[PDB]
Amino acid sequence: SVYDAAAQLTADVKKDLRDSWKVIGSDKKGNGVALMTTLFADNQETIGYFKRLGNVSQGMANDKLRGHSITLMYALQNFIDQLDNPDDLVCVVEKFAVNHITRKISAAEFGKINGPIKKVLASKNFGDKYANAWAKLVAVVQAAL
Amino acid sequence: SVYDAAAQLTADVKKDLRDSWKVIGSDKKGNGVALMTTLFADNQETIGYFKRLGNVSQGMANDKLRGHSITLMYALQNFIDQLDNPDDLVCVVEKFAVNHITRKISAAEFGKINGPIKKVLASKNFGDKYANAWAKLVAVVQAAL
Ligand code: HEM
Ligand code: HEM
Repeated sequence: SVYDAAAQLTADVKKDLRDSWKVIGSDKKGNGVALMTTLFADNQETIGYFKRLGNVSQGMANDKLRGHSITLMYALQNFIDQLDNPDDLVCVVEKFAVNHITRKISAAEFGKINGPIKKVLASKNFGDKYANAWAKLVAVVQAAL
Repeated sequence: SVYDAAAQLTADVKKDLRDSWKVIGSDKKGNGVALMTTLFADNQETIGYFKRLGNVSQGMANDKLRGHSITLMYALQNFIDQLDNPDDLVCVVEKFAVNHITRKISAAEFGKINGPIKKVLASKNFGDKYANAWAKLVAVVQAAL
């Protein structure tokens, strides 16, 4: 359940999320686009969900992809900002889940973002310990799907 | 169309938006809920689009309303962050409008948020000068609806 999953965000997981987000969230456009391109590269099967975006291979030059990527980074910002209060984090995660549920994105499909996060982190000198902290946060969202 | 409306965001307008946001955006949950409850109070007919939120009369105590209210504030954060780059502003505004168009929210209906914005700014002592600035940002969104 979402409440049980939120409980897995221990003190050090919260800290590692904050420390890494201080860097990653610094360049929402570049890292947001990097994330999406990585997902599309590593999991081509997911492109079908993004038909509205047009030619995703254009990367930064695709205005729709750019607008989506930037926006995705503000949902992450939201989640980091709610870490202090589990009640607030859970209501924001359930709110975020509505549209994803409507699109038929299952927990397993959503979990495909972990690879792309790990790669983006690694590109900023954040290793496994950080990739695992983020996988925990992503697991809160999966619990809601 | 959106580019033209973005052209009204002059340097003075942008400055007033950033200064007021510095205060309003510092309590996303408090101000986001005050926005929503003011909208419902002043334009009861807008509740029609929020059946999913349930008992909106509970205000902050309603988890779904709280969830939606905090999230709303990240859309404004996004917009404020893109003020210096019209190309990014426009792509984030068009991305934002997609679900609103789907919900059949017209520019006229979207404009009902202006009163609530003006009352929230005034509660923090931001006068007409500031409400006009905000009305110009809402107009960019209206141009995309
Ligand atoms: C870190 C994980 C993710 C975050 C933070 C995220 C965030 C967002 C946000 C903020 C929106 C815009 C509001 C909305 O319409 O719900 C959105 C839209 C969307 N999301 Fe997610 N997303 C993530 C992962 C995914 C994954 C893995 C998929 C599919 C496999 C997906 C599918 C979609 C689609 C198809 C849209 C609409 C795109 C458009 O047409 O503009 N998302 N996402
Ligand atoms: C400054 C103005 C506004 C901002 C920044 C804002 C922002 C947002 C955001 C970020 C979402 C979540 C993502 C999505 O589903 O699109 C959302 C959802 C929604 N918005 Fe807007 N919104 C604004 C005004 C309005 C107005 C005036 C209406 C209708 C009169 C409206 C109707 C909706 C509805 C019905 C939802 C989905 C609610 C739910 O079931 O969770 N929005 N809005």
